[PDB]
Amino acid sequence: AAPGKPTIAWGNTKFAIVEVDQAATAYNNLVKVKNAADVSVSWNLWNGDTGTTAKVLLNGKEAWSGPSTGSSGTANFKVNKGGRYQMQVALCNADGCTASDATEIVVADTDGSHLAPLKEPLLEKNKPYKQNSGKVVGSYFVEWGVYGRNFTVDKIPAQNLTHLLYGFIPICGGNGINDSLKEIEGSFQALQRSCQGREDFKVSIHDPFAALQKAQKGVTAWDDPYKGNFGQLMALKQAHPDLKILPSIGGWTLSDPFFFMGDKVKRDRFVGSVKEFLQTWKFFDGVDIDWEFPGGKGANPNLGSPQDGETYVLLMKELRAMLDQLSVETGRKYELTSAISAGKDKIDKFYSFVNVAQNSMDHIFLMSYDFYGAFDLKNLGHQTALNAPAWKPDTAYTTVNGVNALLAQGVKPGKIVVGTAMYGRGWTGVNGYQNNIPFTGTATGPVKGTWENGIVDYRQIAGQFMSGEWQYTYDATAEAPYVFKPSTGDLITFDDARSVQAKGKYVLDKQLGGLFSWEIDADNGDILNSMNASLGAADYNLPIMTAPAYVPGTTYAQGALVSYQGYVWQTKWGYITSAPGSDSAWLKVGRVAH
Repeated sequence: AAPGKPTIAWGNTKFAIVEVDQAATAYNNLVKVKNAADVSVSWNLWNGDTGTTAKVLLNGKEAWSGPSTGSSGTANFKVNKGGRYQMQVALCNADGCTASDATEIVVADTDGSHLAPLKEPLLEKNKPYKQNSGKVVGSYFVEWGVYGRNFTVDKIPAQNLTHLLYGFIPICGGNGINDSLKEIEGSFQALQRSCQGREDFKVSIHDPFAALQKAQKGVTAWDDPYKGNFGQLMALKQAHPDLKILPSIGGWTLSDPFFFMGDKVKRDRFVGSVKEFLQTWKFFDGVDIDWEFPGGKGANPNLGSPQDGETYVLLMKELRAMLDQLSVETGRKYELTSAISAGKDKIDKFYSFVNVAQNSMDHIFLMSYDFYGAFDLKNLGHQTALNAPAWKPDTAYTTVNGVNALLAQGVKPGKIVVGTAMYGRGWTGVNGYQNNIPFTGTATGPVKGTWENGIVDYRQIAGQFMSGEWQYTYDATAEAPYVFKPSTGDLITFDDARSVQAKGKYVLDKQLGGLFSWEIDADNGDILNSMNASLGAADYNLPIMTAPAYVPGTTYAQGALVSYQGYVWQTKWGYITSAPGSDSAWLKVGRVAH
């Protein structure tokens, strides 16, 4: 008859097509891409005929066959597609095959095919919306927000986004190549660590720990290959497969290397390293280029050339060609996007190049914000307004001026995605102002910020600065709110649900492409809610315990027990710096004796 039923032996059941080293600090030592995972299974049949053939099956489909040589066996075989499989062993002879009970294996891959959907409840004021607008609704998630800002991927209101942008993927290079990074403590050094033994002008990951290694919800375990932001983004992709997740190369302090890419040798190296990046990290859907800025006047006062416009056009063409080739190899569609200045000097000269490059690009992210801020204590104004204010109708830097200038140069309007701000910029000691318009005065310094000087999370504006000592006024001509504390001259300019709605309605009239925002962590929900609504979407007992007092600033290992606000808490995973209750990493386990 058919052989007896074999029993799979206890063994490892977690495997990876792309491996990640968890202690690695350099990108070259961090990830190894394989064609398949090497899977192994052992089994026994302690009594009976062991048959002449052994088979391994994954979800019933045969993965391996070999001779059955006794009451014990091992098989090694390759799995080239990620997922969770039900593995069985079958012993066979001429009378048939007898299969084992299923043992489940996990084969990891950077598309997330091994992960359950990260489908998280909406937090704070976020409301559910149905993506029928047809427009872009995008936001930026910062790699480093998982620390002080305490904002991880599981907190993203992903269902209300069409695009999620990941800031920022860096370009390798030391002195002369990333000098701007030196203005941030430890940031330049962190990039050198990451690029050890890696060619300059290749992309890397700025913070491998935050991106891949730090335990986060749903990706907590030492032998979970992808943790941190990449792992969660992969799970998120499982939950929202139409969400476009783009890596964003550049930004304010990581833009310097673009200025060297007039050299095609360097540019080809960069473009290739990007193709490799998207091949290593399959959950990404394309690339966003945030060169601040072609021609100069970014962070670095020594960088900028008129050659840069041409260089920008070439970079976008070559990237498009790369993604086209990559689409051939993988069958997938890829998006190429860029964020461009909404208004500086000679932006009209740059916009002509945008007109040439627009057919390489799916969307243009118009950075219609940072028009004013603590970087100018003498000329105050609305940092992200739609129009000019009554008191200065000739204000150069407004959303509408940026959009008109682009259109004037022949940029198709459907490409144009208008920027909204989830932060305010602000000043202190505003004085010498007429008509109770604080913007007509001058300032003595930056407003005290949430994390850095002169910049305030919208959540803190709404939470703390809209009342009491503060006056909340909406400029219906500019379409721009501000709050003002006359006792101290504190003045903050920002976006709110009303001004966001003005932008969204404007987008609908002018047939522009949608809205995007910076940065998702700083919203309380009102901004993203208004972004969706205005673009057309519509609505949808514990045991007494004892434990040391939680100490802010302490980094806790898994299983720590702290007392905090009358309860005893427990970290569900490691590397926790947040206060208990502020995220899903703490578990309420006890009461403190009152």
